[PDB]
Amino acid sequence: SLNMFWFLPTHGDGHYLGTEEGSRPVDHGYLQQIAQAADRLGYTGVLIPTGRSCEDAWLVAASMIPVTQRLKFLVALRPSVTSPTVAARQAATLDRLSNGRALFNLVTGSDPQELAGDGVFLDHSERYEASAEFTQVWRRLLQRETVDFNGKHIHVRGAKLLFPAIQQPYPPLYFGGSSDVAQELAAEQVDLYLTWGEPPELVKEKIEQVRAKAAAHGRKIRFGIRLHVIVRETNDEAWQAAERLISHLLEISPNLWAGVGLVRGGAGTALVGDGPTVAARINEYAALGIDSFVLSGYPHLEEAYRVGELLFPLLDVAIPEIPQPQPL
Amino acid sequence: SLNMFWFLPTHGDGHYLGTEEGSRPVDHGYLQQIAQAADRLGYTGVLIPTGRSCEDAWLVAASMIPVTQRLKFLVALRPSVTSPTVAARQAATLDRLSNGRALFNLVTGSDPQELAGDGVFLDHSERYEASAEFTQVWRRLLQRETVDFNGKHIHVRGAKLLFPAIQQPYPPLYFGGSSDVAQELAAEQVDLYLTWGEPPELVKEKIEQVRAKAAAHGRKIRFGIRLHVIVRETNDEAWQAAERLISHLLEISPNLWAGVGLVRGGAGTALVGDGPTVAARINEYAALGIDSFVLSGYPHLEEAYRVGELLFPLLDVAIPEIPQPQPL
Amino acid sequence: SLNMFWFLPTHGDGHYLGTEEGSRPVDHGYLQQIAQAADRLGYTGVLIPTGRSCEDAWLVAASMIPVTQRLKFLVALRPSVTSPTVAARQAATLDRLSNGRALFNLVTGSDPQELAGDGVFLDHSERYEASAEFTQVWRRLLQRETVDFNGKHIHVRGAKLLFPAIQQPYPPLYFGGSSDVAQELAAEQVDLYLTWGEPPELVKEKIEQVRAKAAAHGRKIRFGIRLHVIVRETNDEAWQAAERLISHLLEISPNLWAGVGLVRGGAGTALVGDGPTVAARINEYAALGIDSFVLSGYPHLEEAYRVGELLFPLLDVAIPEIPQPQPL
Amino acid sequence: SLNMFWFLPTHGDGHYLGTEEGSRPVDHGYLQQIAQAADRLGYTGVLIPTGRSCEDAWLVAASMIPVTQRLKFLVALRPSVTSPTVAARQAATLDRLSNGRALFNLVTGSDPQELAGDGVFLDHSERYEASAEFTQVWRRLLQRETVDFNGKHIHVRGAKLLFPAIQQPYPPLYFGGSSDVAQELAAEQVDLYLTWGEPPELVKEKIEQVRAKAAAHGRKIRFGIRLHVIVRETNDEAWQAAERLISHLLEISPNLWAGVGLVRGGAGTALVGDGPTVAARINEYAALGIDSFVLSGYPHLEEAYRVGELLFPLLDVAIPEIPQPQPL
Repeated sequence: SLNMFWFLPTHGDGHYLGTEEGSRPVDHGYLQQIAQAADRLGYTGVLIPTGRSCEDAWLVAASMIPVTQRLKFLVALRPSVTSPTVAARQAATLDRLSNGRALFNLVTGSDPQELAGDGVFLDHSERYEASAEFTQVWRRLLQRETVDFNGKHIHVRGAKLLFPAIQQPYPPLYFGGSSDVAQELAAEQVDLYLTWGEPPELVKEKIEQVRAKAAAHGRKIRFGIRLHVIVRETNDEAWQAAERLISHLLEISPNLWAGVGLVRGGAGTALVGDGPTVAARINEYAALGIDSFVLSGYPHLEEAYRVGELLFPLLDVAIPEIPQPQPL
Repeated sequence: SLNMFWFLPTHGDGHYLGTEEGSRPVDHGYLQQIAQAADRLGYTGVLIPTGRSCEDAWLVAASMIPVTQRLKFLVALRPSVTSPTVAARQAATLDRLSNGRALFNLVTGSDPQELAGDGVFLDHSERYEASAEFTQVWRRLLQRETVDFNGKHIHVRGAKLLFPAIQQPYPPLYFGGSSDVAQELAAEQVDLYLTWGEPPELVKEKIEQVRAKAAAHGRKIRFGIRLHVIVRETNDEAWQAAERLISHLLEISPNLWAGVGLVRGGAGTALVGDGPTVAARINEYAALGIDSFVLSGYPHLEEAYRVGELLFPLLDVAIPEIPQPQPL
Repeated sequence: SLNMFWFLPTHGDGHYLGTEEGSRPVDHGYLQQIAQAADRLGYTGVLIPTGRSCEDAWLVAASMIPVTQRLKFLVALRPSVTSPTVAARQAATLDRLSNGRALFNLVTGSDPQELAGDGVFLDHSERYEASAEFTQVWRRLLQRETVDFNGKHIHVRGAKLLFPAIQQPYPPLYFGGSSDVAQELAAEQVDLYLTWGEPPELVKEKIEQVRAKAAAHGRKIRFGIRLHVIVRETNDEAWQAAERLISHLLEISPNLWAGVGLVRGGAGTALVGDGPTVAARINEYAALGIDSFVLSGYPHLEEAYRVGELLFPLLDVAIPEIPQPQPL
Repeated sequence: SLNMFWFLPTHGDGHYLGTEEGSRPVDHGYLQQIAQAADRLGYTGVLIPTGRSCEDAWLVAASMIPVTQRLKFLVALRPSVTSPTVAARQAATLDRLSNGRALFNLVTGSDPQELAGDGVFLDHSERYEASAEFTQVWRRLLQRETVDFNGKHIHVRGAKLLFPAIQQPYPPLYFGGSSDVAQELAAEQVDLYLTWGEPPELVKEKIEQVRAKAAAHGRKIRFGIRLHVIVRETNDEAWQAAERLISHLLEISPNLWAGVGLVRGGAGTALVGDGPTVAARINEYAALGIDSFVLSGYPHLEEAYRVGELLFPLLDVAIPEIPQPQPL
């Protein structure tokens, strides 16, 4: 069964890419409209983004807690910019407050040098090694270990957590991107590798280069893929939807459009097609070892109902369950 | 009018101090019970504490957003472990998602080996040093400025917020500290000075200083007092309740009990008496020039009802109002 | 300023009229998605329908109470089938629980003889006279009057309300339809007359025949109109939307389609056009004395965001306010 | 396991009986405080009363839906003033909107001149007559049947539900009545018999009868007892609390106080004692064959916490669970 995730557009949303035409204001009330739509439709979770152009994701995720019952929140976590101890207490609180629905996604991100804006100036090599030190402590702190640590970048003493998360050993850990050295910090520490939506070929390959660097540390790793979606009644209708999405400003693979990448942000590619054809490329990707799909659409409210109504009926989607209350 | 605040006991709650007896489990559902209590009884806001013994305050606070309409959240802000930038982004996000209901509280940090846990190893001098840098950058950042600042502790380059907070010039900033270096930082940068409950005299003097040290900097500051409360219908039942509270393990001033201080839990003093009395002492404090009172009790849900039913009626309370949604 | 209402499709919803293709399941979670969309977008209220094919409207309306803050609920009330006393206690509770957001719409309805299914067999003449007796008691009970009454159809003794509604003299009363004798029960007792969306002509006339029968009792009466809406970027796009809405099975006035009436239920007509043109026919109707507009669309979630994003910016819409809490 | 229920004091609440002193205002926000209390403490359901002194139970109940996840609602059903059909539609809507959490309680009605208020003028014989007709039609209607029934009071033709309830064969039906005609109606049509708290003996006998009068009709019925509770840590504090409760205006059996009956408010008896004692008496009752206990207290929020913290631990409580959302 597949784990279908939607997305919280906390950087902004709308009907058209590249322009304020058809724009859609984003506030907690709209963000809650999407999270609840997702909770209601069967999505396992929702990816909540990171970056200084986005409302803070921990806050956004935690404010959706009393209003959803089974949706999980995939909060993007930038190692380098925060203490691993703090990050382990926040992660613990998120998991507890939501009763086991916290999920974390490690991010380091190359461009821009936004790190500077946040008092971080490590080299591409230093951030990737600090990231590795960060999540080692984090992984250890979330397992009840009192941690004394002082490597190149991270330095803590008697680091201990008074209250544990609920998921075990710790809330799952996801890692996106590709790079090269990136894949390593993952193969050695994360539970699932997130990859941009590329043609099956380039993707089958990255699954190997990843699965291998993981096996070398004798560990199993999962895969998810981040795609944009533009599904409709018919392909005719879907290509038109796609063109119009770009109309205020590419099929690099069967029903794979980089039209969405024609702008400085997002999922670069989108599965454009009718119901059975998008289902087809989706499964195809699942045949390659992808068990999770982080989809998206503009606008995200209406589009989550489309992928949920046109796609889900044609897929073996993993339907999440509301967890029972922890006994008092 | 007086601004009455309550407390979210994110560290734990119960009817007894120092033992697991009569304890009460704290979780999202019980914190919401109190938050929602506070919102309806008319408390202006609610203070949410900081420390390794506490669920993370930002998350806890953000989680009460969709479920309270007027209540404000006094959240702890830590100048050392977090970049002033992120902290500026979080403050803004919190303020926007709640539509203007965020307030911050500066916590410089103490001992023993706790800060060592978050990887911050600085001297009592250096921390108050880092705080001033920190809040100078945070305040500036929340005012749409771009920042390049390199002091003894804070190094930020090109730091700027893409999205603005709602309140101007920024979400109020509260601060405490009997320390000498502290009242200074407060008189210069903070909006409200927060002091523990103490006999009228000892507090007059603390208010005397600060109000002067502030004016010298060409500004008017505000004062609030953190008292634990134990009101009842008679003084006899009050003392009885006070005595009961400790029963499993002091009156430094007319109906001002230090009993609550026996254990390193919560505030140190507590008004203890019937209504008209506690009101009266509340009014003395008011007279000094204190417009805000951050009360608390055990257990914190039943007590919020106690202070809202026996005390509010005898006081001139500022009724918080629900902010109209921002225009779309 | 205009009072814009949306609609809660408690009989079912979807993308296409007359067929289960594109259908959309309706539950409390979806019904809450629409109510909240409406609360968030600026709609004064939402019309919640009556009939044995619909989830009970009082229940649906009351279950949206803790989740909305300013939306009003227009609950359809069929006089003949329930006691006026009960109906006055339920109306009182709805208004109190929502803090003044209850609105009631009187309905009698001709076809079908569904009344039978509910133990009601009065003649067309008997229901219209029982309706009149019903709301006379209702109007009186909601004004604190102890009521002794026994006419043809209604009979009560010592009828009194222990708790009053909040709106005064009573929650507003709306009346739909047309008929002839119908207009009378309205002109003599209701606050606003609801009329099906007909061309400006036939509508200007009904406003008179109504305004007159009201003036005869020396009272003022308001008007609202119930239309379906199909608004888009351009008229080209909107006519296509319209055709496709019917595609699984008429412009009786400029941009007025009875296509939607091509099925056994709904608003018979729909304003089909781009933004400025729908705005135009809307104002036109307002020029005639319509101060309230009950709009609708398929699906109702997505369509409420369309009318809210394409239409509202072009109209002088009355933006509702969240009412402050009744003081304790 | 025992099924513990609580009470929504829609008529009023406070710490004292018979006077406005120590009173507490009841509104949606406080009822939700208790409903939400009940949901988290593990009470199976909550009883919401009927009468002119009460906010309407259906509305009150429906309003707690989006905010509770497992708690059930015991709502009053009135056979005389409402058609059995509507009542069938409402029951179904309530059951569906809450996803299977509705339970009904039959109330036949008493004196004095109250029914006269709702336009129902029938004799003590005729009302129990109308009840049986009523619930026979309601039960049949909730089982997808079409109905034509003309008895001494209920006249229905072609009555049928377009949408089904969730629970089968229908939402449980509870009933009370010491009356002779009552235990009969109960043994034949109801799911659970509800009796006031009485000394073990007097209740054994009532249970003896009913269990027989039911089997004769070829069916197993269930029993529940409506007790007011006053548990504390010692019996002394209990009696003290019991005495305090009346202080502004009796032990018919070991720790079974009739004091709560001095005023026509709530139930007539009340268990009064420390934990292990009250548990014990709860267990006696259990033994008789009572699986459900509908408790209450003053004020009803603080008390639900009292009974859930001092009593539950000493009992074998049936932990309600959250129902998984119906498949889409």
